[PDB]
Amino acid sequence: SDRVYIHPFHLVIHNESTCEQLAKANAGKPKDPTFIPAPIQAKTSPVDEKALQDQLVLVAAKLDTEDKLRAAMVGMLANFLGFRIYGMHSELWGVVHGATVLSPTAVFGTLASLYLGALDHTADRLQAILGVPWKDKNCTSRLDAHKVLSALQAVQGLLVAQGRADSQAQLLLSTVVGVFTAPGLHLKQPFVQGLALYTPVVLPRSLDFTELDVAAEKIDRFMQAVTGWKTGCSLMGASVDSTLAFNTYVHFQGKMKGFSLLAEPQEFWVDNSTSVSVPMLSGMGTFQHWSDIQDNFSVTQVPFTESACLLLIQPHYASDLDKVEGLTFQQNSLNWMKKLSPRTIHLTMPQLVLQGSYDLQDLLAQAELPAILHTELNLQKLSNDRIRVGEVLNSIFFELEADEPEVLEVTLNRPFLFAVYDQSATALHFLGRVANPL
Repeated sequence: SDRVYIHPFHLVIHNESTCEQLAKANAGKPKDPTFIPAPIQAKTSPVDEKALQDQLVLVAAKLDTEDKLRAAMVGMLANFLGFRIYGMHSELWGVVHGATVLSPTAVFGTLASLYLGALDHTADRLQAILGVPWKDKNCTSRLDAHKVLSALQAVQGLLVAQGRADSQAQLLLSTVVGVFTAPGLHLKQPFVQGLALYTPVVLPRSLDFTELDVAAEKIDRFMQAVTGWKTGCSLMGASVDSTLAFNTYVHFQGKMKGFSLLAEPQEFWVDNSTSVSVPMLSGMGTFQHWSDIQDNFSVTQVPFTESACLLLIQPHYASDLDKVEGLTFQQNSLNWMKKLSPRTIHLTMPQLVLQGSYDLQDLLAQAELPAILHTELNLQKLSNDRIRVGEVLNSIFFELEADEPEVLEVTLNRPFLFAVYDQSATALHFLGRVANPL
């Protein structure tokens, strides 16, 4: 049958036949096997990043044509959630931790993973927050987490692809989900298998939250040891009386062929008066670029196998970004910006190597007000014992690199906007602003 009214997102929701299996397991007779995670003092081996991406490309390879549409679908949901989140109205950067850049796909995922640990009401709220509407309070109408999570795994493999390239594409996307519970918090098994679908690197490990100072310093010492990249602090703004700490950690590598790091700095102006000593990346090549004269716009790119594309949004005047940048989180327009007009361009931009943390509960509020919904009792499917979340953090480590008759000298001397986007998963993995490198 076909009942895809209300919303067109028919792939991410539950099916009756899939719910018939859930109906069998719905009985109370099978009790789930909980487990306490070990302390972080335990010697945990670091993440083999090669081994990770080689597994993600396999996931992308061994993937149905139906799954590709699902990956595209969950991509758009992540897009719309990111544009929804701009309902803060230029307060997104107000969450001032590290460089101003957020990951719509990571946000969606971290939010979708909390959905696993959610009963009625709480799951029924996150359902909406994620973006998929519902009706009737039925099983058929409810969002499927296991599908959404493994679909969102796919979108990562779709980004780091190099299908026609074959050789090392040079772009990397690591995503390690820390789930730090309190001492004696027996977190459930099937939830953790759900997280496994979203990312292979799922690291649940216990911690003493009564001492926030001691927890925060050790939580950084653990992750930076396990991951191998400096994250912009951790456990910031977490309460003393807390237990759970669901922190997603992402790392983006983005090598651009036909580029080189300069020993001599060109310097930049964060504003007309002030100047900053900063590195650069010169670029020679015929890319696609077209400037909208209606709202005064201009955007160039430096594709990663077309599939993935780094779009650099340049404000034509560069006087008022907040107004122009608003049109870079504007619903269907940012995606439909796709004239594909090629031109000879001399690309010139600062060398980007910055961290960035942001708590989802601070990132989302009022319109969705999850901060309240998070400290609400209803979780269960994750929480055996009492859960009171201190922070649900998304930390990114965005990194750009180089591999050695007429033109357009496109320099980014003043602040600009950017966003990496995947065509194959119709999903923008990152969006951010650059005031100054520091």
